[PDB]
Amino acid sequence: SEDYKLREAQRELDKQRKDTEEIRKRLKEIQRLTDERTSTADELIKELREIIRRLQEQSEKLREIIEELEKIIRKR
Amino acid sequence: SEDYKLREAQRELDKQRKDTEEIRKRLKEIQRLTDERTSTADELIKELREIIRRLQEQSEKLREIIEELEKIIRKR
Repeated sequence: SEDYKLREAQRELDKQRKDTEEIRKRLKEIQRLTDERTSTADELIKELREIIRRLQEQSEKLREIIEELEKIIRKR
Repeated sequence: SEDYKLREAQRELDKQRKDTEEIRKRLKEIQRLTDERTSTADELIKELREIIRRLQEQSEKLREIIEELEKIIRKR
């Protein structure tokens, strides 16, 4: 069954890789705005708080993958 | 051999669990700075930049673990 779970771990890891890269890109965008001085501090803060939330989510996804891999090792 | 490599992977997963907790703690800290609003967007962006780098590193290590478990499970 570990084969099923390992495939799941792989699929999910590929998804967070892709999701995290999108977050990085958004952060680049925010850096651009900051440098351009086109947004208010409040506006910038709002977008940064959203980045933080997205990263917390990605962190949790990795935690779950780790948990599953440990189950695999302990089972197989 | 395999039992050896399984112990290796588990040791690495233990480390990763610790790294995840650190990432989680740092994101909380960064969120708190956002609230104080005693910091610049550049400074906040720098700290988030570092979190992303750390997640990417974690991700690549998990990818490695999965590949080695692939080899074992393939055999099993």
